[PDB]
This record gives sequence, C-alpha cells and structure tokens, in this order.
Amino acid sequence: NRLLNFLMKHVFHPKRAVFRHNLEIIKTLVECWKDCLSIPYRLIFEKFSGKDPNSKDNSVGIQLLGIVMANDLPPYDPQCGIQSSEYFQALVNNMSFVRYKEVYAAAAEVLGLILRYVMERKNILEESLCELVAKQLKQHQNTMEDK
DNA sequence: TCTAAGAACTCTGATGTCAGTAGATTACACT
Repeated sequence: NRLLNFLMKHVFHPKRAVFRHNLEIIKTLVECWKDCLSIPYRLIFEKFSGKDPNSKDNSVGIQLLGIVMANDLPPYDPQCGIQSSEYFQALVNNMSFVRYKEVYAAAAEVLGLILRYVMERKNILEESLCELVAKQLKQHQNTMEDK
C-alpha cells in the first residue's frame, strides 16, 4: 500500500521517455503481483481534475487511470471519500481541453473502456455515465465537428 | 467686347483591415 501510493504520487518526469518508464513499472506492479492494493484513487482525481485550458498536466491521471483499468479492471470509486457525481464529471470534462491530443482524446479512450467494464459488471452507473459522456459530446457536435 | 482659376461632386483604384482556412516549418522525440 505504501509502495503504490509513493510510485504513483511521484510518477511524473520532465522527460517523456522517463515518464513512460515509471508508468510501465505500475502496469506490472499491479497486474503481475498484487490483489493487496487499496488503489490510491483519492490521489488519481487530483492527478487529472485541475482545470486550465492549456494544461498538459491533467494527462498523467488519464494515463494512470488507464493502468488501473487495463489490469483486468478493478472497480472505480468504492467508498474512497469522494462523490461519483463530481468525480466522473471531471473525467469526462477533460475532453474539452482540445489544445493537446494526449489531454482530450486519451480521456475518451479511457471512457470507452469504462463503459465496457460497468455495462458487463451490470452495475447502475452506466445509466448516468453514458448520459455524462453523451451530454458533453453534444457540445462538440454543434461547434467542433472534427473534435 | 469674355478665358482660366479657383470651386464643387462623383467615381475609380490602392492599401490596410479582419476572420477564417490550411498549408509547410519547426521543434520533439526515439533507448
């Protein structure tokens, strides 16, 4: 638990090739080696949600949520002191930051795996998260046909 | 006994402007 919270908190690097390596430690550090996780999801929100139109620095929480997804899909936001009605909204809202590809599109790439999880685990949140996604993409449909 | 210098108005042509489009240039990056 102390390892994962540290490895994820300090994951960033100013050099893309190094940052990509720190991230790749996490991928095997979960999927090859721990059930014993208590995944640090209260961090993960802060690692993406801080709004600014020219942020690149939202992107790490996108990529990192993509690691905690891709390891055969543990659940998201169980009882971690944060509200699903705010948490997922930001995670969609990220795809408004159209200045940089890895900021906006990678959020959609994660969400297209989240639906595949929640729908196949038959949980109720796809009744809302599908509406969060649908509501935001409509804002592009009328204004930014390419994005 | 009248012939130009001074008006006046419209019109034409270039220069600069704004918004929007999209190309080519220039950085960024690979272990």
